[PDB]
Amino acid sequence: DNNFYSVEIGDSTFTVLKRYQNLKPIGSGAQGIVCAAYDAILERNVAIKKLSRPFQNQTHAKRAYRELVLMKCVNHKNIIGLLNVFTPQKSLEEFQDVYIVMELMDANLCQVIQMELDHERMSYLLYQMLCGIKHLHSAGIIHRDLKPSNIVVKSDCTLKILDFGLARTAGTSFMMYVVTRYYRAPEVILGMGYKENVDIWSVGCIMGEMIKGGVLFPGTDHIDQWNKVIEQLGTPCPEFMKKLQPTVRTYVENRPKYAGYSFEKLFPDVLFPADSEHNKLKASQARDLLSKMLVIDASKRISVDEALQHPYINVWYDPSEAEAPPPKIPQLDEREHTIEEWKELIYKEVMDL
Ligand SMILES: *[C@@H]1[C@@H](C(=O)NCc2cccc(C(=O)Nc3ccc(Nc4nccc(-c5cccnc5)n4)c(C)c3)c2)C(=O)CC[C@@]1(C)C(=O)OC
Repeated sequence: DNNFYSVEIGDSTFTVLKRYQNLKPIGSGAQGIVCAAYDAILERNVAIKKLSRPFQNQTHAKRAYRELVLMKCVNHKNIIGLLNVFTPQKSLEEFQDVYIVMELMDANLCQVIQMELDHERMSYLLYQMLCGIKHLHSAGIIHRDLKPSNIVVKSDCTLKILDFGLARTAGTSFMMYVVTRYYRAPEVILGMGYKENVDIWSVGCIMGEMIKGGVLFPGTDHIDQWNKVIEQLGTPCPEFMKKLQPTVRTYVENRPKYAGYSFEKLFPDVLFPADSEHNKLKASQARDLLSKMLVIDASKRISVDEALQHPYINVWYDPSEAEAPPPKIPQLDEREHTIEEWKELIYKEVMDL
């Protein structure tokens, strides 16, 4: 008879399979309704995220279709994986909602930054992130939306990536979505274009956040962000200014020039674990890697491959999380389609279950 069951949670009607019970929602209150439940069949706890109405507009279905198809066919330690997908409606007529279950994680990367950590833990967390993005870049996907709230870790400091970002499609910084400007690159904020090193900037800001305990570049508005970057890092050299668009090229030069601060005073030894030569040398190496990754000019930005071979990170090097086989997604398309086609397109995968 019935294979789905109902409960009204978080001001919303939630209906999924009976295998999961004792629904407990996330208290974060963030967009995307997800609750924690326990799956009886395989004896593991699960996180379940509901699509409210995937087809409210063209922006929704495009991102919803993207994340389902690619999460189904990439399989990596540092990227979150998909276990089951289903929707209660059995025909497309009233098919209107979709649910996604996946492996549960203990916490966000945000809260992990609050608790003091050590170099062994910090680096392994970054190592995982770089091979998470390196596995994505090899597939041809630029995240550009990396932030602590899109990153989850477990009790063993195993890190997994929650989001697939925009997959290198949209280049706008403020869309109809992300509540964070802080971790975004200088090129994206200036609309100068992006390459594969854009994401290196955001892992640099996240890494710097662990050391200090606060957001590295806190910007109240779109343009405060740029001011905060150059208040601490210094004004860029003229060669960087040439490629900028003239309308806002003018503005950067007319904006005041700041010499900037060096990473030793940006990241002092007090915030690091210290008093040891191992600690002092690990404090050096951490700051040195921050310098290579927190570069305004994209051309001197350290690559993810070189970042993995940095002494601070290479201690965890083993090819199977890093040098994985590239995931292949041949249904692939660069095009946008009808709203009715969108439901029919996603209906195929959820009903070919
Ligand atoms: C950090 C940031 C922050 O999150 N800080 C503390 C905090 C406050 C309130 C709630 C939470 C919270 O709910 N955390 C949390 C709870 C459960 C889970 N479980 C979970 N597991 C697997 C998968 C998912 C998931 C996956 C996909 C979509 N949705 C959920 N969920 C998780 C991961 C997290 C935490 C802030 O809120 C602001 C302040 C910040 C920036 C800060 O102070 O950093 C220094």
